[PDB]
Amino acid sequence: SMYIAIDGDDVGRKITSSYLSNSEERLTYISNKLNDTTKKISKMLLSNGFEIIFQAADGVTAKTDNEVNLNFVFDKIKSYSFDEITFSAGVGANLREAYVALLNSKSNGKNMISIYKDIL
Amino acid sequence: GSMYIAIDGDDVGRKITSSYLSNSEERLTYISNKLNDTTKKISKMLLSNGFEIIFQAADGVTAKTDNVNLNFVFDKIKSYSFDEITFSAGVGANLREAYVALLNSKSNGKNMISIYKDIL
Amino acid sequence: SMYIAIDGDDVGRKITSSYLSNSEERLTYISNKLNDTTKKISKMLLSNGFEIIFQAADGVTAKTDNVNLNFVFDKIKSYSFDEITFSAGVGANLREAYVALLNSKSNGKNMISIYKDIL
Amino acid sequence: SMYIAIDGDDVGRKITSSYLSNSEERLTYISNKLNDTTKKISKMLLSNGFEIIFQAADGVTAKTDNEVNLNFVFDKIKSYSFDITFSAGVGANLREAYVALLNSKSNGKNMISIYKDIL
Ligand SMILES: Nc1ncnc2c1ncn2[C@@H]1O[C@H](COP(=O)(O)CP(=O)(O)OP(=O)(O)O)[C@@H](O)[C@H]1O
Ligand SMILES: [Mg+2]
Ligand SMILES: [Mg+2]
Ligand SMILES: [Mg+2]
Ligand SMILES: [Mg+2]
Ligand SMILES: [Mg+2]
Ligand SMILES: [Mg+2]
Ligand SMILES: [Mg+2]
Ligand SMILES: [Mg+2]
Repeated sequence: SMYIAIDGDDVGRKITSSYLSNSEERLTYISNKLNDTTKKISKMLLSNGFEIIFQAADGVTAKTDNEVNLNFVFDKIKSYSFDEITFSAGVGANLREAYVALLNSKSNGKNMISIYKDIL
Repeated sequence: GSMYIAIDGDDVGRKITSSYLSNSEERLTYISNKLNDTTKKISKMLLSNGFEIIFQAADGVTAKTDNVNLNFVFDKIKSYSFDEITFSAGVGANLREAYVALLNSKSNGKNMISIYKDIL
Repeated sequence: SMYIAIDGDDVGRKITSSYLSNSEERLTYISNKLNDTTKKISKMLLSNGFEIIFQAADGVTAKTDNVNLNFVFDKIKSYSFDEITFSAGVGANLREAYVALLNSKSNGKNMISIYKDIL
Repeated sequence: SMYIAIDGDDVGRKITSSYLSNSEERLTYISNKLNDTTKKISKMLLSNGFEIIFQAADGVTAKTDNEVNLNFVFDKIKSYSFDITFSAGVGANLREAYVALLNSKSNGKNMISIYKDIL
């Protein structure tokens, strides 16, 4: 079993910027683009034998017992970024390891994938 | 004029992180689904009271109206609370004021609604 | 061999409240009291055979090769002031203690967690 | 009367990286180098007639009733960056300086914002 956790990089900053500048359009644009992006990632993971566990905000968590090419999967994730919003990912044997792996990515540059085993 | 309101869930990530660290896919997918259902009921209620939805993603909902009883709208929002998840609200004459009012509600306890003109 | 990661609960919220309300006195007190509390936490840990690895902000991270974890955290609970409490995480290395801290943060507040107990 | 709120940019990311990699050295270096940076920011604000209101964690908040050259003040803050930058907000009260700091934090950081210029 493989668990992967994906989350947008520094998304709250762009949302806070829209509020402070009183820009309904950019705030609405961001919200729509995020929802559309999380849909693409979720349907991409489904096409590669993943089971969607979580799909809300700017993150998507899925699992799978089939063989997967993380290089191809995360390559697709990076291809879904818009403006300067990237996505980080963490892989592990369970939910905890995937979450801890995601923390490692978002704390070492973001826009990257971290495999829990490679953190030890 | 146009009044704005920013609604956001209280300590939403803490329940989510707890699900990851405990390897509870049940509690995780539940929070994800119930969050999407709750924000849809919040916007639906807002549309029914003369509001225009500006943002409806993650655990928050932002809207504006040119027409409103805040105790009514906030009680409706607080009636949609599920499990240990409450909602805070911020109101102002623009997005910036509504945002700072939301920050006010989340810093002085939670499950409350603040009006920007009342913080000055 | 044993790492402990202590951190204050919801400190940024009480600081933000002082800003939005223009409460200089409360903000200064939070700064003073926070620095004194972390100092108290370190000396208490130094008295119990701990080596301080980290003492700044709203937390203290230390390790020990020798302890009364229950008594240690009980004084940590007592060091709370105003609306600010403290959580802690214990593990065999820095990663485990940190993950244990996040476990305490995500499961309430003013609680201590042991990494081997969350597995 | 002027208020200025200063806070380090993306400090927890380097602290989290230290925990997850079991690097007591990096965690110690970060904690020490930051405390030396805030005190350096504080001494610089003192020399310019500021009254320190808050000095804890990665933040430094002060006020002053004298005219100030913010460009020089902030350029000095940028000179204190190591490896880690600092953004700041200015205003006539704590609330305005805080909102100004939020503006700098969500518009690229490593910058200074004045409340009256954001409106
Ligand atoms: N000079 C400095 N030295 C050591 N740590 C510093 C520091 N400056 C900032 N830190 C960081 O300051 C932050 C303190 O607040 P945080 O713990 O992050 C959120 P909080 O509101 O205080 O409570 P929470 O952790 O329960 O959410 C820490 O993340 C710490 O990494
Ligand atoms: Mg994100
Ligand atoms: Mg997210
Ligand atoms: Mg929320
Ligand atoms: Mg939110
Ligand atoms: Mg804290
Ligand atoms: Mg802390
Ligand atoms: Mg900071
Ligand atoms: Mg800070």
